[PDB]
Amino acid sequence: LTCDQLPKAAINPIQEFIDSNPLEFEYVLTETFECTTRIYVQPARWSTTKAPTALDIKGTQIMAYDFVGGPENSAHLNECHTGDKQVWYFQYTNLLTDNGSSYCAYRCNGTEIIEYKCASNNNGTDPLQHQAMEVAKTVPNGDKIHYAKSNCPETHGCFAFY
Amino acid sequence: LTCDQLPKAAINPIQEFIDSNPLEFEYVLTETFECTTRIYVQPARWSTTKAPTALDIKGTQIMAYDFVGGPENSAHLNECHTGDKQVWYFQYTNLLTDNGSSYCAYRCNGTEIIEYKCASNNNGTDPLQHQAMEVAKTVPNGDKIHYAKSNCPETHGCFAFY
Ligand SMILES: *[C@@H]1O[C@H](CO[C@@H]2O[C@@H](C)[C@@H](O)[C@@H](O)[C@@H]2O)[C@@H](O)[C@H](O)[C@H]1NC(C)=O
Ligand SMILES: *[C@@H]1O[C@H](CO[C@@H]2O[C@@H](C)[C@@H](O)[C@@H](O)[C@@H]2O)[C@@H](O)[C@H](O)[C@H]1NC(C)=O
Ligand SMILES: *[C@@H]1O[C@H](CO)[C@@H](O)[C@H](O)[C@H]1NC(C)=O
Ligand SMILES: *[C@@H]1O[C@H](CO)[C@@H](O)[C@H](O)[C@H]1NC(C)=O
Ligand SMILES: [C-]#N
Ligand SMILES: [C-]#N
Repeated sequence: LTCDQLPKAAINPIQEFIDSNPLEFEYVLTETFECTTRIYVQPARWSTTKAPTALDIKGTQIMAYDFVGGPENSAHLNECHTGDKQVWYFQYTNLLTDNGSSYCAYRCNGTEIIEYKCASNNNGTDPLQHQAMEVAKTVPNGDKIHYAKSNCPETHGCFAFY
Repeated sequence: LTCDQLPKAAINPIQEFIDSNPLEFEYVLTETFECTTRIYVQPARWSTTKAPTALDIKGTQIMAYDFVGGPENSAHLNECHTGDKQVWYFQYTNLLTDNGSSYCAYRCNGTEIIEYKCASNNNGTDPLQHQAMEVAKTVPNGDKIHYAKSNCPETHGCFAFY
């Protein structure tokens, strides 16, 4: 299995992601998205793209990406502080169930997987998430994939922020 | 007029704030909330307070506050990185109109105003907002109140983030 042969699942309507807020990452590839919370935001009333935005929040640091749909269930991200573009797909989504929401998304460079984001609001308890992670580990560079929450700072009275 | 005599308006249901996302600050007191975007978030499925959260985002920095209602239309904030508490009120809200949403909120220390946050998603065009700002300037230390967007960094293809 190479990264380009991973499933490219249908991307749910943006409101379903917004209604899943807040999410935490369960499995990631680089260290970047360890101990990170994800927030989806509707487009600004003044946005001329009318692209919604994904926010990745790690303590007091944040990265934001406006994004639009592309071909074959792709998401095309624009990192808001640099203008750099990324192309993302979903392995699966399972949003707004009785046990909350989960998904796994990935970014490829050809046959190699370069980033991986398994997110949930149910502490990783959707069987689909462990299962999708075991599959993504099998593609080239998927050996980097690991648990995102082994060493997170202690809270000071909030739950998705620190 | 002293800060303690400012109106303490009724706080809209949290979903109305969430449906106003994203907001930008129009007038502020300290420099802290210049060029800042505000995002409201529903409580985490795993939160035991079930407090929603306000996020203030200024470039790649973020401060988060879980908050609950208190007496007399107060909001009681818990800053998520420190645990420090703040008590906030609203001068007015005017959310989810045909011209979008606005509000002005403030924090007092007795008769003195110590922070001020006028927010909107309509570029400050609600007549109530200019009007409320002119009133808050009249309370002690309200002379610090100023336009929040005179010198913000340039965008890189997003609209509420930079
Ligand atoms: C959340 O889950 C933690 C342990 O469950 C882990 O599940 C997978 C993802 C592995 O990374 C492995 O570490 C564990 O089997 C708990 O330690 C933690 O207390 C749980 N939190 C709540 C709120 O239940
Ligand atoms: C947004 O508004 C800007 C100027 O309007 C300002 O209104 C008050 C709040 C004062 O601070 C004063 O600077 C101005 O009267 C415009 O420069 C800007 O282009 C406007 N943006 C859009 C998208 O219309
Ligand atoms: C895939 O490989 C690396 C990723 O940084 C780079 O050399 C190359 O530009 C990428 N491919 C394309 C078509 O951009
Ligand atoms: C109001 O004034 C300052 C704010 O930092 C401080 O000395 C004092 O603790 C504040 N009042 C109360 C009751 O905390
Ligand atoms: C991108 N979801
Ligand atoms: C606090 N709104």
